[PDB]
Amino acid sequence: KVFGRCELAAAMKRHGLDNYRGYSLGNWVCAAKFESNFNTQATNRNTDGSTDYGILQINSRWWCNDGRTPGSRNLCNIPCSALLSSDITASVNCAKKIVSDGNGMNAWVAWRNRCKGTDVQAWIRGCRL
Repeated sequence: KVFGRCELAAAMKRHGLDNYRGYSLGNWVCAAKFESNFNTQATNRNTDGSTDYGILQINSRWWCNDGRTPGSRNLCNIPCSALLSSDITASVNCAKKIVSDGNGMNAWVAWRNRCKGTDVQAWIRGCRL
């Protein structure tokens, strides 16, 4: 599924991401825009044997199990295929876990490169929440 901006914002709000560990909702929407273009099915297959999965491009070395990645930790305790669902809950639950496991949003390169220091409130402006 390819989400709309405001639709994704509302779904993320319902799942408790606004102000999760001090990150406002617009940060999360921005991260999804630049990681995946809002596409729940996005994959990126890396040359190191890992793959980034879903709307938040969560990587298979530390976070989910795809069976094919060396050094797998599976810290979200999920198959990576769960991150490719139209429902965002598994991605949100794992994203929370990433921050809880002592990462900031710096875990997402696209956030650090394309959202950090920008007006992220723009990404929820005009939306019904």
